[PDB]
Amino acid sequence: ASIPSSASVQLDSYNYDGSTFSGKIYVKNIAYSKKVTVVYADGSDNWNNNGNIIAASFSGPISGSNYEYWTFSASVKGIKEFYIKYEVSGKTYYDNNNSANYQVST
Ligand SMILES: OC[C@H]1O[C@H](OC[C@H]2O[C@H](OC[C@H]3O[C@H](O)[C@H](O)[C@@H](O)[C@@H]3O)[C@H](O)[C@@H](O)[C@@H]2O)[C@H](O)[C@@H](O)[C@@H]1O
Repeated sequence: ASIPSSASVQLDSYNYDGSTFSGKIYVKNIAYSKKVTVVYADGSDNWNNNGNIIAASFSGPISGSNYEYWTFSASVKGIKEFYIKYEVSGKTYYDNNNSANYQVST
């Protein structure tokens, strides 16, 4: 969970308190306009054809790097796992934990 050397996007930290799912993401500043979303499987591990979606927003700079921070926070009915989807300059990038996805306990 460091400022990456080359990864296009990298989840840093996340929390789920029973209702609110939130976190912070390193995002390479490839171009100005960006869409950063969190796509998740619900409490029964249902990915629902990528239809469970939270929009992240720009949080702040990481000066001296080529990265910036984005954050998210939203209510969910339940969550077992998720990945980050990042669209910028006409291409899609993922942090899906090298295909394992990121897990939420319980
Ligand atoms: O709907 C309004 C929108 O406005 C802010 O978002 C700004 C901006 O955030 C992303 O871009 C990052 C970009 O923002 C600043 O201008 C910095 O100067 C840049 O260095 C930095 O790269 C996004 O890609 C843009 O489309 C967006 O306009 C709020 O932060 C948003 O929450 C809010 O939705």
